[PDB]
Amino acid sequence: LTEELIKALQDLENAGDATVRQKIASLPQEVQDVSLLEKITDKEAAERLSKTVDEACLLLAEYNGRLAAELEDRRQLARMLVEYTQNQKDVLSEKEKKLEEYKQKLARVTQVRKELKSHIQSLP
Amino acid sequence: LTEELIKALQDLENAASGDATVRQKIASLPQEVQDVSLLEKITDKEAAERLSKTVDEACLLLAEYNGRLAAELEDRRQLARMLVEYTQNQKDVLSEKEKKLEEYKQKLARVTQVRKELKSHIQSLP
Repeated sequence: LTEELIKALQDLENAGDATVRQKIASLPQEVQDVSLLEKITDKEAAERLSKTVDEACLLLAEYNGRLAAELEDRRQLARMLVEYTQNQKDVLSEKEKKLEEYKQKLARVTQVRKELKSHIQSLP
Repeated sequence: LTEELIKALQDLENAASGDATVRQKIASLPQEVQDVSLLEKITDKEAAERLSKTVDEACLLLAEYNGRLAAELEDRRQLARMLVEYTQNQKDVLSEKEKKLEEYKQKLARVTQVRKELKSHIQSLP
């Protein structure tokens, strides 16, 4: 459970992103603004933009998939954290109860130690 | 933050085996170290001295364990706080990332619109 929660936290940390984002950011506005198509008046220009558009579709699809998967991992971690927190609360209150019991036990043993110091004087 | 939460979880985990073992040692103490009404059964000094040695060991074991356990409760309350804080931070990060994904889905939909329209525009060209 603890081992599982650690693996999840490490994985998420290790899942580059910034590089793919920068690649997408560097796309020119002509790939996403259909009002600019009127500037295309020959097939050479159309073909240049078409290549750029194709790359953009691949980059965004790959990246959107990656991001969506990370959200899923985060929702899963969130569920694991809530469950682990509820279990720790229960363990904590159990241990609080136990510490009181052991303090009482030590006080009884101390009472025996004290009373034995006196009892031993009455013996041969 | 994540690195800190991991260190805390590992540390706390490491204590637990040592804990159960010390608790078993305390459980094996005999009734005579904790029940003063039974002292009446001690009728010579040799028996008294044997019990006195055992009682001293018990006092040391319980005192050391009670100090250990109190420190562990502190560590657990701290971990509990760290978990609540980390959970709240993950909720915030999650909603930020949800927003960003919507923006990139919208961007892809625009690019798809351009692609479609360019395929058609190309047919009108010489």
